[PDB]
Amino acid sequence: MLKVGFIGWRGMVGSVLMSRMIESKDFDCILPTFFSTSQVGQLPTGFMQQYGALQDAYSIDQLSSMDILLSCQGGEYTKEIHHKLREAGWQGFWIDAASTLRLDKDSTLVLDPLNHDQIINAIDNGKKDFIGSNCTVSLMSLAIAGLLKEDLVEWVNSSTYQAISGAGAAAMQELLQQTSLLSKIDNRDEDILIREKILRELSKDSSKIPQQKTVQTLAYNLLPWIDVGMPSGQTKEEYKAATELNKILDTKKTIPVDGICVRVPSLRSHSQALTVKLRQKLTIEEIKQKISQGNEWVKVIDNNKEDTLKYLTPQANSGTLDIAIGRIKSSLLADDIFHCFTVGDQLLWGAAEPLRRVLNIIKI
Amino acid sequence: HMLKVGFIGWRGMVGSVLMSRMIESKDFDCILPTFFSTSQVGQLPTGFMQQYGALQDAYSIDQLSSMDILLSCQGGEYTKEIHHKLREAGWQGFWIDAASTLRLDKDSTLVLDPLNHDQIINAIDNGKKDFIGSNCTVSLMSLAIAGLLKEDLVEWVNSSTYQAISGAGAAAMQELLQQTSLLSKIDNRDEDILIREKILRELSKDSSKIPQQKTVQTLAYNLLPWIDVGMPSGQTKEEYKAATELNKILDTKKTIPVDGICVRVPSLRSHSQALTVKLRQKLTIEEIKQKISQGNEWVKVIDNNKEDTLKYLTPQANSGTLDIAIGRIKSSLLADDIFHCFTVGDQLLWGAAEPLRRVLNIIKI
Ligand code: NA
Repeated sequence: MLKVGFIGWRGMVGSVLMSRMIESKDFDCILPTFFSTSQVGQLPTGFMQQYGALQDAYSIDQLSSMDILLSCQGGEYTKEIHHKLREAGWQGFWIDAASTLRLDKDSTLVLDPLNHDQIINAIDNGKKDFIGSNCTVSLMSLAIAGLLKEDLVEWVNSSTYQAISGAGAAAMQELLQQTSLLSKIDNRDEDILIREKILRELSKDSSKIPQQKTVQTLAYNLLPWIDVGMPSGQTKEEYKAATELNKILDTKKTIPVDGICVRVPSLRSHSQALTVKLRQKLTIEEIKQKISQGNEWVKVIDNNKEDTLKYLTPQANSGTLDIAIGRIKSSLLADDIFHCFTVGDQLLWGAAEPLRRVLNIIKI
Repeated sequence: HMLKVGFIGWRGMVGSVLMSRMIESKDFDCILPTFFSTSQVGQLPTGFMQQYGALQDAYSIDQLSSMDILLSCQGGEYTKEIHHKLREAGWQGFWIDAASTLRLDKDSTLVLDPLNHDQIINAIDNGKKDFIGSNCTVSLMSLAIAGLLKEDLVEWVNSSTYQAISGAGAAAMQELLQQTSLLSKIDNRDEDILIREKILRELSKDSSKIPQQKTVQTLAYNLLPWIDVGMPSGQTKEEYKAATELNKILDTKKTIPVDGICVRVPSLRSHSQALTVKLRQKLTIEEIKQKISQGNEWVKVIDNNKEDTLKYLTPQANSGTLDIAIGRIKSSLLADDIFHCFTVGDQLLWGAAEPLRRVLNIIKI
């Protein structure tokens, strides 16, 4: 019976993964072991308790005995531990959320509705590192999967409207708190433009409104920089997109992906405006048809107001496995370009779900 | 002897921002203002308007007729009621308007004078009397990449907007502030983070707890990728406005397509825009910044690094100002001739009030 170890389970991706596993009976045929850095040797509270004591995340001996380890811990942890394990002779499967290993020749990026047949080929060829892609790539590729499978996409501009969850649980707490504080200081009786001014000036004071995590106040704001600077002009968040998509599809012919990644005051759903150039001209009805058949999670939202405002939003989509996609229209830019807008949940299809699903492929 | 100028719309947001911009610029100096209203007529308004006398009636066709120039921030319902009655009643004065009603008539001239000043003058000169402010997205975009448009270097533009609630009016903004207030009250710090998100999320959907008629759905912790009326092309009216207005402002021989999506976000007064621009010629990224940086005095380039981007290329930074901030200027993987950038500017000023104020000045001269 497979000994599977879990690192990262305490955080958001990790809880969402746990919850998705409980719901799917994914613990049934494995011997879980739960790793930690805090109450080690202690019995955790919750269901995890039935698997016994928490072992040490940094103990290399304990990690070594697992057949499969699954980390939502982060890149600082993967950089600091993964190499020690291979250096120390461990030949088990490393399933990881962090971006560190994404691009190594030994790694396979996992998004099984697009590259199942490749995950299998990798496991089969004695490959052992299976890494979740960046949330933007996962969520996009799933939305237009029915075009990508037919190799109909020449390139993709994406402009993202990214939620705070991708940044972790303290960033979200911060966002909620910024918004709380500003809501207190805001006075209904004051003139509307003066209120806006008052919030605006308050939002800038780092000693009143905590902004160390979001660097600046995110509430009533936008932040058009995610991650680290690249010499090309992109953030790291943005450069990911093209290379990962092509690694997932294992393209003969590179499909360029570009645009800008913007943090907005949403909580767990990433949204994206896509401008997609096709390899051939297609009617708009052919495009919807194909999109609608990409997988079972794609959820087409018809291009009208009532349905767009009700279903093509973070409000509507958060918590769910739906890849909503709408505003599907032809473009004035060129006869072969179309536009659409999509929304999906960062924590699930964006982080946790692909990991859970590849685990299942590895264990059976 | 002096120009008699009447003001409709002055109580609302665009209108206050206009008043403020006029005080600051001494734009009342050489005109006889008259302030029109639809409620407290005959009343002495409070504030500086006091010095120009009593409020006249917005709907009185006689009183309006005596003004040499009328300037409306009132709206399209009002322009619809009243503008035709004035022309029907013989009045040949200048109608400067914010509303979109008249934007595309052959008789109308769209105003954005850092780009089409020469044309405003030609229009006034040719006995044209209707001067209309363009949609905020067009005004703000065109100004940001003005230095490329003047050289006719732009083949097309994809814009994805992140539009603030102010463009929807003062009650919509109040609504947004209030949604956020109420949700903040129910939110509990001690509860588990994913449960809090859930609680807000479910509360946001109850129209009897969280008012959402003005924004149709809750905008707080949300976004709304539909602005305005459905078009048969697939666009919203907000989105179709872009291409036709830009081409009217530039009076192009060759249409420059503008497309993308317009999205409402929980900002208050600054519209942001991610632009993907295809050029007619390949240009280095330094040539592109250079040109952009010389489009006009308001264009403010923000160097493509984190500290500066987060501090200056944002609604927080930009709201209240005349700066057209533009940054994240980079070359693109899509094509050797495409570049990307992100811009931010204030909806109420360059987006609404400022162009109007400035064309008034061209007419009074
Ligand atoms: Na600068």
